[PDB]
Amino acid sequence: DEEAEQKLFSEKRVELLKELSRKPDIYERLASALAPSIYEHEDIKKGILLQLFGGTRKDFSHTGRGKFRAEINILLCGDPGTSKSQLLQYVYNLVPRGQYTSGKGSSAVGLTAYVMKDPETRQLVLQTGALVLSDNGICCIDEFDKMNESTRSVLHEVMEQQTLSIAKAGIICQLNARTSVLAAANPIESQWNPKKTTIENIQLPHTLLSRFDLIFLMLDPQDEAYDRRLAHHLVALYDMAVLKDYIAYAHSTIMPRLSEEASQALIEAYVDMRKIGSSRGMVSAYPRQLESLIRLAEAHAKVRLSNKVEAIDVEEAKRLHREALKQSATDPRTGIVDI
DNA sequence: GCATGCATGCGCATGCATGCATTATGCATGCATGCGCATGCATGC
Repeated sequence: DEEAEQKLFSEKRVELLKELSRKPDIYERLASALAPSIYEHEDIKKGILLQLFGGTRKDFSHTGRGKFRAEINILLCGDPGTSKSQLLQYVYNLVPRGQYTSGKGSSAVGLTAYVMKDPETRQLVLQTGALVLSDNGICCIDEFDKMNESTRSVLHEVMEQQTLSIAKAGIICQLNARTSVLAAANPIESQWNPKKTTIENIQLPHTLLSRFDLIFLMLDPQDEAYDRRLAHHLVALYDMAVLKDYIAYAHSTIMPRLSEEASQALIEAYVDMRKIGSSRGMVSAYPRQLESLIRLAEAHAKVRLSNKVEAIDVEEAKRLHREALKQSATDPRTGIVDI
């Protein structure tokens, strides 16, 4: 509501933020300022920040293609003994229009919309569910494995078309569900067994997996430095307004666009990804990953307060995509992660 | 003693306060049950 009005009278703050944006490390600083009480996992926080900024909402109605998903969906797969749940809680508590669902607790009709009748008046034909209330917001799904196929059928259309179609007795309608999904998942054995491959560990259909922009495979390296740092931080546990204003300004004042250099970099990244993901055992690549790269590049361009996407943004997006899946350490011909 | 006056007396009409006779039809509410819906339990393979 406030973004659609010219209430940025604070020219002092505008100048301060525009000067901050020109500093080189501000990106990392934002990743540092997103969560003070959270650990060394900077890549996860960077991904969440890029999710917050979001891609450009282009208009393609004249093309006839339909709506194009401009938002970011992220998945975190790992053992229960990690901090993904705390990240979901923080994102729920930080962003307005946030919703949180957990496992089998929700049903297919609980999402989207359901038929009702008023207890005070005669009728109220339809009532919105969890996903529609999350329109233009964030939905955090936990225990994604336990969800039945009936709800995943709904998620299939929600995650791509940004719309819902409901056809029941005397009720035919289309609704907008422009949400962004943060999903959490566990290994089938509740352990990341290294003998089994990544796909066998996750056990999800490839159609559902392909739509996630970023996948974070949380793994335990058992490094001594990690143990010391985490122990010291956790025992020692015993400007937000500036960040808010900067995020709002960037989110409401700049439209990213890219030149031919970014185009060719994206095409090269796509063919390289297809070459790498061809081998069985690892998660294969699909054309939607190209669009995911485009969205991440546009978000990174928004971070720098730039209307022009540079090759730096595309390279950073490629770096994040490569590092999230741990494809560097993973054995390309056996599908087993190594250290 | 007879002639006259006359206060008493009786029967049928109207006027006026009380009293007497008359009298089914239309609309609303709770019990029984169909029809659409979502959850949930049980049963295979």
